[PDB]
Amino acid sequence: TLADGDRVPALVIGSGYGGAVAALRLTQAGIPTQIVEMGRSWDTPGSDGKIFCGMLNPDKRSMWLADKTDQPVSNFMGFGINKSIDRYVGVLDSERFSGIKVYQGRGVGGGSLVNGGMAVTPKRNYFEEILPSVDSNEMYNKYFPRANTGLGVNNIDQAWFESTEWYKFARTGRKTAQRSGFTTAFVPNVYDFEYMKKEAAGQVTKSGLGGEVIYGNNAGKKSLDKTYLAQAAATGKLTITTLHRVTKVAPATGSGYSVTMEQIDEQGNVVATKVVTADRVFFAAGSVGTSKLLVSMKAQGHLPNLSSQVGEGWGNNGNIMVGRANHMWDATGSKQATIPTMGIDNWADPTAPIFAEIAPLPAGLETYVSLYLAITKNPERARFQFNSGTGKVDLTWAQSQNQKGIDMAKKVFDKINQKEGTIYRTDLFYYKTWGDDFTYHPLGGVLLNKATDNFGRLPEYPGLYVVDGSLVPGNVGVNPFVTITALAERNMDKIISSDI
Ligand SMILES: Cc1cc2nc3c(=O)[nH]c(=O)nc-3n(C[C@H](O)[C@H](O)[C@H](O)COP(=O)(O)OP(=O)(O)OC[C@H]3O[C@@H](n4cnc5c(N)ncnc54)[C@H](O)[C@@H]3O)c2cc1C
Repeated sequence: TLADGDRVPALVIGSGYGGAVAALRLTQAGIPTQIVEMGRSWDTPGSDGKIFCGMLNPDKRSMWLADKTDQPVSNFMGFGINKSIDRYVGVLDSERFSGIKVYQGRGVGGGSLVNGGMAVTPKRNYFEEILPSVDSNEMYNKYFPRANTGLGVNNIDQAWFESTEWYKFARTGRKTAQRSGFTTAFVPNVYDFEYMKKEAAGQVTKSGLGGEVIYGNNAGKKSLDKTYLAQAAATGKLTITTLHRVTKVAPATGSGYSVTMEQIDEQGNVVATKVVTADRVFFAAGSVGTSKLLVSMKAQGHLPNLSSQVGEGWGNNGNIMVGRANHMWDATGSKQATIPTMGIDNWADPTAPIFAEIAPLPAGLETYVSLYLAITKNPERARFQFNSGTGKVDLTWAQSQNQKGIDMAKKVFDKINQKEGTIYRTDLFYYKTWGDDFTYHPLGGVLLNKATDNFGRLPEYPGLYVVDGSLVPGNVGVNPFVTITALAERNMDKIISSDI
């Protein structure tokens, strides 16, 4: 664990997708690497003997330093309860800005701990439009495959999918989508589907078939600590320091960068502060975490020479959640896997460009609800800005900016409602139909080739690199983590061969 006064060759801030890629490639190149993570390592059993808590009866392990459990669905037939808990270094951070809540994973593995495991490669044509500076041949011939393979991506057995009661909700969602002319697609995942069959057979401990996902999975889900980070640790050159929040990065005297961090206990109390010197720093604190850091450092005069583009172009991957009421003959089932495997792909339609996951609502009883999380091609963006008064970084995103996304989603769902003669639910979230006040997919803030060079370097400060979701221009049209991993793979390849 890092100590005040230490000097290290390479320091990776954060341990999500970008961080895990940076750590693996650096250590394989033989460079001793330190990861600093603000959350805890999730490899120690809790009170009940399990590492993570489930969603039906969550405890303090659920939330990052909060007083109530939380998720988008709110108090709906027993699901999504807001129970009082003690402040603890739990796994899911519902980080509130003025116009949006940004859900983020905290701990060794970052968002991989809490996400739905959906591993989607973006459409080449859209990729080529939004990231024109990137050689797409390299991406599709090499980096995307490298990412999918490293992540442990696999596909569900389609025959098993058709027969199992656990995916009845997905079959119902497929049926009504197709009746209205919409294309559906299976979605690859890092959840071990062979393990899932055994869960269904009652031969192994249930996780995905046991009400677990958003506060972690005790089995089945291949989070980064089981893949990239395990491989990085196998080199013998990785050190992970947990419960340390990086608060400041500034040029050190002579060379390198002073990195200030707050050590916290498991209740979130700062117990000590340390400053270490690093020759190279890799920002992988996430779209929000890295943007807040760099926007603060620039505003407070620590890295005053950073680009004017730092803080610009944040987006929410057009996230909109909605639920529809099925008629009684279209039940969705009392047994629902927590891992989505199917989506509605309408991205090609210029008038309603959305890719919607058919999401489970694993309440354990028949609700007749079809739930969807839509990625819409919402052009709206926002920026982070340092608030002098408060000393905090604000996000200028306004909830009204989700209106364009709702209009796009509505074009698809209104058509299905018209065909099926159904209405939307208005009770899943305060009498609101559209879940438009949160995102699971923060993207941007430090755009590739705008705030950084074409490989994620901050050119004004040699030795500083950005390798995470802050690089992505606000929207990729699909679940983001594969893109973040593949971009990180591309960047590390170049940086290691060119700079190191
Ligand atoms: C509920 C939910 C469901 C999702 N489902 C999917 C899905 O199925 N598929 C998909 O593609 N995407 C999904 N996502 C999004 C995906 O998880 C993120 O896009 C991804 O994890 C971002 O990768 P990253 O490396 O940019 O950062 P993160 O994975 O967010 O990692 C950032 C890490 O840095 C740490 N950190 C932050 N600030 C500091 C600091 N100052 N000091 C030190 N450490 C710090 C954080 O604790 C965290 O561990 C989902 C997200 C959520 C919240």
